Amino acid sequence: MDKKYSIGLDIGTNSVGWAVITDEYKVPSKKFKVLGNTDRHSIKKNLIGALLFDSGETAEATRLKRTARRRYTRRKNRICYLQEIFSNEMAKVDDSFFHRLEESFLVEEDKKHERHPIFGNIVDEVAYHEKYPTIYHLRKKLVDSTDKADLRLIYLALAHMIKFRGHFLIEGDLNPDNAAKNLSDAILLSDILRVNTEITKAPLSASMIKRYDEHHQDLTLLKALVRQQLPEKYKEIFFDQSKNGYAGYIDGGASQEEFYKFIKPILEKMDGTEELLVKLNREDLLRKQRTFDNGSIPHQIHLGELHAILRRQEDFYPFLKDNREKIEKILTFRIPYYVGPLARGNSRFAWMTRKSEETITPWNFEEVVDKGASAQSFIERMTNFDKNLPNEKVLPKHSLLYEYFTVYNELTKVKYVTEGMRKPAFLSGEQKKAIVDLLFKTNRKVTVKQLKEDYFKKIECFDSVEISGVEDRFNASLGTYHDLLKIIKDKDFLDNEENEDILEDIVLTLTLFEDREMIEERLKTYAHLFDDKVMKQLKRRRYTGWGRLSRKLINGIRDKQSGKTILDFLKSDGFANRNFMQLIHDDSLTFKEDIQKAQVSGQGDSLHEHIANLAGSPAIKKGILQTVKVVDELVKVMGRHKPENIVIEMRQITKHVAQILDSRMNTKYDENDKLIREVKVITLKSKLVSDFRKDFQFYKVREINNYHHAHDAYLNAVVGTALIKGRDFATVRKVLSMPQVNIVKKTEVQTGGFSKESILPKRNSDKLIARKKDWDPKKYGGFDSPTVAYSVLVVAKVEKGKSKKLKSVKELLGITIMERSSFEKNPIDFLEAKGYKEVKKDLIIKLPKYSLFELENGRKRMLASAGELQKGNELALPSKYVNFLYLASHYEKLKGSPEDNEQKQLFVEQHKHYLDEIIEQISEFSKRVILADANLDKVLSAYNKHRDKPIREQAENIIHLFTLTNLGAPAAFKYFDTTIDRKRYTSTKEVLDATLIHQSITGLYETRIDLSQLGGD
DNA sequence: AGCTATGAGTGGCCCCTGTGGAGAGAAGCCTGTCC
DNA sequence: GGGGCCACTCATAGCT
RNA sequence: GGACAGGCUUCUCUCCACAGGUUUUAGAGCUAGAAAUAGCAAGUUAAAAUAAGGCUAGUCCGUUAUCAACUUGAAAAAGUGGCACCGAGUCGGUGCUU
Repeated sequence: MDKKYSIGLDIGTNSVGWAVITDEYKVPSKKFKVLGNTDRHSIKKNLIGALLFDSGETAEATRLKRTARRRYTRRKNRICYLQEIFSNEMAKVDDSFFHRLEESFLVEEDKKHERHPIFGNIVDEVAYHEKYPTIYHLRKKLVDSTDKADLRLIYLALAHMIKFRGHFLIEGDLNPDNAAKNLSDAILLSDILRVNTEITKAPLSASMIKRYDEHHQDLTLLKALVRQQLPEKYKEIFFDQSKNGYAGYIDGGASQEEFYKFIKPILEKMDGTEELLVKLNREDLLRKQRTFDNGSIPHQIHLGELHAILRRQEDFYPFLKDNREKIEKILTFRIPYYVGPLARGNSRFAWMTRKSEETITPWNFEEVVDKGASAQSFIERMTNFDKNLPNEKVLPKHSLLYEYFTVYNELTKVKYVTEGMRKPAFLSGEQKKAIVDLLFKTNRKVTVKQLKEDYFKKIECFDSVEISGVEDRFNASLGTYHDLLKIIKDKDFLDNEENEDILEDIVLTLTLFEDREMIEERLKTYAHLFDDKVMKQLKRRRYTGWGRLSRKLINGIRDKQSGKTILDFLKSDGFANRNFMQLIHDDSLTFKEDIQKAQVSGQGDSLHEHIANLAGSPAIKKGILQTVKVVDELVKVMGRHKPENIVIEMRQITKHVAQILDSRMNTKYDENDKLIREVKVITLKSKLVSDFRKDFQFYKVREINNYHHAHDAYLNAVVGTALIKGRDFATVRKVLSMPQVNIVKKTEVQTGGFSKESILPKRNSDKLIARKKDWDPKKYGGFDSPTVAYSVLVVAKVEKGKSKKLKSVKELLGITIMERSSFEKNPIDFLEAKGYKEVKKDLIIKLPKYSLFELENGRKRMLASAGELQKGNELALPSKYVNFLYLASHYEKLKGSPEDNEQKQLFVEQHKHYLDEIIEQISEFSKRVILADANLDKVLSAYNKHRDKPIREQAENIIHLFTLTNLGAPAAFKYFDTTIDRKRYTSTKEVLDATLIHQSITGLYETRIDLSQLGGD
């Protein structure tokens, strides 16, 4: 006999509750086989549980970092282009200059050439640094001086300008000397560059030099004043790097804001600090040259300085004169946003169409990359396909055909009432055409009043007309038709159906592109039909937005019997006058049959595909996938007999989950090709279950344990079955008080960044990771704290001691994400590289994160990483304590009748002895499985100290207390005024003799491996 | 004894950031018309 | 939020 | 229940750029003192890297999603675990089939 049963589900962002109920609301318990090498061959478990997993993440960070990588690569490419241009002449002046620049990061020992990068001799380096303290002095010198300068300094200036060329937020050419545009540019440049009194061709360099000079003067003044009045604080301000003083502001990591915050109170304590304080209020005291404000500098200033240098120094160096435009274009060029990556087919993010297989360089970008086709592909891929015809692209919203479709569809259901007419009548096709020609082609917006006054009253000679279905105006508007009539000024050209394709292409071109040059290029094909004025006016009009119906759907598909399209039927359909919905749903026409052919159901469709097609944050998609797998495994458990009812609650996403479950469950088709719905998919709202809990006193407290998800799923199923359909309440209370609930933490292999992104200074440690292959961390520093992908149990021998003696060992080794590929390629070589010898390959066990181990007395631990464990046991608290805690916590916030509130208050007051019982149970559970003796003693002392506090405060602080025994990583908590630090389990040796547990997604199937029998001494 | 080492434990600190431009879409609030 | 890392102090196992 | 149009908000995905931050090196520290150290001078900039690197050699790609165990599979993927009753502190006991 097949036992009828129903499955309840609770879907969240982090958990998926599942419960199996029979027709009598009982939860059956079955005896399951256990595999492995342990003696426990059979375990009895209840059919209720919850699944827990880490939340899914969005793709934002990956996109940001990928874009950053591309920017860095292209900047390096610009530098390489400049060096390639200069190489031939730099060979004659100083051959090894570029090698010195390239290897400057290395220490003195590892450098191949002389250590000084610029000149290679100390006297010239010192002279250069004295004459040009900052690069801006060199830039101004090269801008103004007419003397022949050393080519190396010219390269330094040009590279400095190219590498930091500035933003591109302003198009066109900008006048640095600043109609109303001149003033708008002048106030704009006022903040960018401040005060250029003496005439200088390069203003930015002059401003930076002014800032440096003011910095020097103010620093000298501050030193003098501090030394005169406050001798004791001189060392603190100018020597101590760990403070926020000037020493920390320059040689330390202190920011400008912190430096000002520290220095302001001291300045007020000294005399003669009026100017310094005024500057400090302006954020201009002792300011650096390289600050975060420079983000507002337009690239035109740098371009002007570059051009000035190239003009000044061209007479001495012939190669600069020939390559001036190349150097300028290196700075000015960027890849247009619609072009995308310049990938050669081998990138999934690419859409560029390349004309010739040459290498794309800034000097020949125009000749190689098809810009117009690239823009078309950029704007076409994102647009949604037509639902009725999945293989056809949708039309633009402002397309003429779309507007005609809307007008004819709206006029289809218009009813008019005249004198002598017993019933409202539909407008005929001739009437619709006449109305369109008279008003819709003459008025941008046509109102019901205008229609009645103009067409019925004047043409049809009807004095009184009543119209239904349209409210004071028609929504459809022929705005595009009016715009084209205004521009082209040819009514016959617009009214000719032979010109439909040309107008459609013109509208599509206007919608697709936003650069005027591309629009001009594509419209050039139709320049023979229009004059120059019409052509230029067309290039100015722009439309935005896309429609929902394709051209093939409206005017492309033709009925086999009649030959009319949907648009044609809307124009005239006889007495039927069927709208778009009726036309597509009419069985008498081939339209319905063609549409039914058009939809294709997924034949062997992958579930992940349809889930990815859904809309929403990826976390809910992960939850949906987990829910579906849970349902599949539950069906597998019950003998593959599909359940009668499925109740879910979480609303389009919920309906999508419902459709997925319906499609997977109900598949058999009857003799009439109709779906045989053996399984009913049910959607409920959590308000019903919440009211059910509040009415029948099934209170839940989320801070106690994780059983609440399973209880919510069980209540969902019970409520759904009861609604759609003493003993029942007793059964419910028995079920909700069960101690055994299957909680499973989904094991996941960690992925992501290799380690933390902060680069740390050099230090004698073996835990620093090199930034490059040849960069020893003891000399150059590097990254730290790699994230372990997964741990592997290793049984081998290690040479220990100074004598290098072989000792048999058994320990957990953590594989970092960086080494995952190398380890999976050949585990033996990787293990040998770490010093392990005589490795037994068959004993390598893959242990992902949150692997569950069992210990004595039922104590359980989950493997958080190679060196830290997490609590793995759930506290089973009797329901009466949960109810008392809920009632006491909301003691002053109960929402109900006064009699019920008084009854709850009395019940709280009478059972005050429950507090000591709760404390005792917490202590017993902690002593059994937590082993937090010091923290437990602190908790007990704090409870004893505050034993006279009001009941509500006691309950509120006790609710916080269950953080100690909660599943997962330990967390700190506050109990009254005393703070308890977290107890971390920083040793993994105890699990080397534990019983490893492998659990299926529901936890019903187990495979227990006892590691104590592996790798004995 | 006399000395060494080491691992084990405990307490505390640490974690890359700021912005601009272009486009495409759904989903949730309301109205109107329909199936 | 939670794992990694370091300074510090201690017991215990190891070697002489 | 779904579709179309109109008014508002939020979120999801892709591309182009910018400014910082961090790391090492270069910017001859001086004096007295064996040294510890004490005094004085100076401080604002620059080069390179910015996930190790990969082959498909591109001015491309590298942090999203997916993953209990055993057998078959490159992978996707497929296959593998008796029933009922009485009880309940992480599940136990009993009876039948086999």
